[PDB]
Amino acid sequence: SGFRKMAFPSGKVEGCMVQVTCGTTTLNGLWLDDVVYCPRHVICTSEDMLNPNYEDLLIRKSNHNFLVQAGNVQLRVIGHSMQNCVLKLKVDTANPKTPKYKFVRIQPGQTFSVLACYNGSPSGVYQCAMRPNFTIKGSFLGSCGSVGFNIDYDCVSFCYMHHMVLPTGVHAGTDLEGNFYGPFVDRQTAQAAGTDTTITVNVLAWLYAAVINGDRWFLNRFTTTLNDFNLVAMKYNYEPLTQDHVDILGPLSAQTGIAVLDMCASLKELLQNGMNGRTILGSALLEDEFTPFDVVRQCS
Amino acid sequence: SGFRKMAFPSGKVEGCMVQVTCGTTTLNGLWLDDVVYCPRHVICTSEDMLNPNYEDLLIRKSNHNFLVQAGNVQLRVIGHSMQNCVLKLKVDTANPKTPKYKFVRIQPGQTFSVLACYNGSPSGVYQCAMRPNFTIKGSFLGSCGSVGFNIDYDCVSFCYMHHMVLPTGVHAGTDLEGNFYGPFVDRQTAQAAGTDTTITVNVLAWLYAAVINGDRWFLNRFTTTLNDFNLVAMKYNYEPLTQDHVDILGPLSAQTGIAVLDMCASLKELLQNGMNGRTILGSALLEDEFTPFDVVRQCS
Repeated sequence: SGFRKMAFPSGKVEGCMVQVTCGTTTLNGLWLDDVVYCPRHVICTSEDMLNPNYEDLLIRKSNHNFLVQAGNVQLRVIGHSMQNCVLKLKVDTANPKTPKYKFVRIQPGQTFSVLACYNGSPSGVYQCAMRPNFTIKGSFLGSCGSVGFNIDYDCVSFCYMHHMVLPTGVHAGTDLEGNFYGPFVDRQTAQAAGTDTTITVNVLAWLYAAVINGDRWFLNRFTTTLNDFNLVAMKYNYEPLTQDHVDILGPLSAQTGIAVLDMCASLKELLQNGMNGRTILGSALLEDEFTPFDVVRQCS
Repeated sequence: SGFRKMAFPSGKVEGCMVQVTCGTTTLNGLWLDDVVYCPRHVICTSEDMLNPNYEDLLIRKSNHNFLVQAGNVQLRVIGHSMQNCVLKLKVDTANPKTPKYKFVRIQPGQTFSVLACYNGSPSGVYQCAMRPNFTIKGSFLGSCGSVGFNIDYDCVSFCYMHHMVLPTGVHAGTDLEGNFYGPFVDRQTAQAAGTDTTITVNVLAWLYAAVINGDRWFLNRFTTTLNDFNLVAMKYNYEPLTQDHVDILGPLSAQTGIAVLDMCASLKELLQNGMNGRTILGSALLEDEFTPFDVVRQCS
């Protein structure tokens, strides 16, 4: 019963969050095995950030310039190297709380949980989605280095590490191999994120979640084709719906008895008519940060 | 930057969730020290639930009738007693992952994090609020026994344990001492929850959060009195605002430079006029599940 935005249990990730200080800058790091991962811009001064040469800046840095703290333990750095935009600090102690993990690079429209931290200490956890323009709308104050993750069986799939807030207020980051999501760079300049679109397959999954929970007023009598729907969808800044998206929604269609293209026709009428002051699952707008897998996971 | 509904890190609570089975019924339990806490209706059959006599039903139960599982460990029950509506199962092993904890009974309008579990295994975590009518709108499927909690410094304050879904779809539970929140009983009958109201002090805190994050269009030029505001508030099913509520909002007023009664005047106009198709922090309705402490915690 009920449907809320749910984050994964954060226990396995809390045991990996450490503090990393370089000069006056203090941000968060991820301590897996004997390596601490953190954004490489921790080595930059505020003046360096305008046009940094990270290769030259890192060469000037010494191992003792990085102060790593794990709760009350001071971790000695015995080596440091640069992995794209992620600084890797080799430490003399392996994390005894290291979970089974992997590094994944997710797709636009996929969701994950963020363990927001400050000074290496966990503050809270929340669920968000990678926007189609590779930004994320989160809660980031000293929050740099906080990671995004999913949990599959007993394995923690790390997929995101926060790096910066754009002047537009949106957030940008990298995967755990240091590659930025989107066209962004770790440099203090004006950076334009692309036109953001609505994750169509996520809206349809959220509409199925409403039907599963008894909220059905928006269902109509029609069907449509993928092509006819996408013509209406492109006018309202919705991502085009693919046959892969229809196949992904299959299980929800089976549980509800509502064909995917039938639900697409209901969404098509919702876009052209609006809600007329009505709500769906307690929301007055269409929610697009629940993937079809998220709905299946919570409803099962 | 940004403002999302955030839950506490769930690590300390995950190490306490166990499975409790009695007959065909399997729900969740809380393993603190050498005691496992779970709803007492686990001992009821579906026919017993219509009109249960828990004292007589518990007397017929034996220690070996309770199957407690902690991951892969079978916990032997060496004793059982009834604490109001909470069954306390004394086990032969103390939980080595027992955190520093306390049992608190919260007030209507306060928030907490729920670690939703199924068969003693954590599924997800989310933030919710105790409605003024002592119900909660959550995500509960086998979810009975999942607990709500806050974190203060290093201490886990357990405040809620889920017991049942009302036929109205709302959820009801108890504190960790077994006392129900509200007029509800652990008995399968039609139970009316009171008329629910909007947590006024939470809306005002959420409006301050919008001002802190640059969303200011709703601010007007007026002020009001507590009495004049409450006359308008009672017409729209908002809880009356007290002087204690005004004192609680003090810090947010100091950070924003907007007096509490000035913000009350802005909310008064929002209730009478609506939003006129506008959004506040990305929402088309007024959010009331952020306490003033929640806003202070996330924004600081």
